[PDB]
Amino acid sequence: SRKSTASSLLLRQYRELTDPKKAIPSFHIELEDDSNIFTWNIGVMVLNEDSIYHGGFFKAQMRFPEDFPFSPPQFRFTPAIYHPNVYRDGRLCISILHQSETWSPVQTVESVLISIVSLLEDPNINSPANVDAAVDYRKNPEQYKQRVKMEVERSKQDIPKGFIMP
Ligand SMILES: [Zn+2]
Ligand SMILES: [Zn+2]
Ligand SMILES: [Zn+2]
Ligand SMILES: [Zn+2]
Repeated sequence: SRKSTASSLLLRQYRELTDPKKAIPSFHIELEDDSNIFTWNIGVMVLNEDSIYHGGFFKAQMRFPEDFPFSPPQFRFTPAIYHPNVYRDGRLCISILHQSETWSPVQTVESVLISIVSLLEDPNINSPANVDAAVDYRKNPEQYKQRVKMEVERSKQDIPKGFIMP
């Protein structure tokens, strides 16, 4: 009921983010089991040539509550990546997904995803989920860069067969 309303709202956004003319090339969107509208498997791409993340295909899972959009989704990198705002188990800590800028019911999946790729490139080192990565980011940029490069290379193993990287 609230679940029914949430599922219709999520389907509308899913269709926008997967319709050939509305899709955003940075984000490859699928549903869990090709049918669960409340759990999306997302491939995050960093199209900015400047980024140490460029060329990766970072798999993640976005889980939506049954009262969406009145509560935020959760977002987990699968596998975890080395980033100041990513917990060791892959959970992303980002202000737009905190209740109650924090989450609001006018936020969309598109706005969250945009915020996430922005945070990849510009981490919040003042509120770090991974203090090791936060320290490396500012004090050991070459160490940080080499760790991210390794993870970029690892991530290419998750590019689905047939998928055409943007
Ligand atoms: Zn796909
Ligand atoms: Zn390129
Ligand atoms: Zn948090
Ligand atoms: Zn270190």
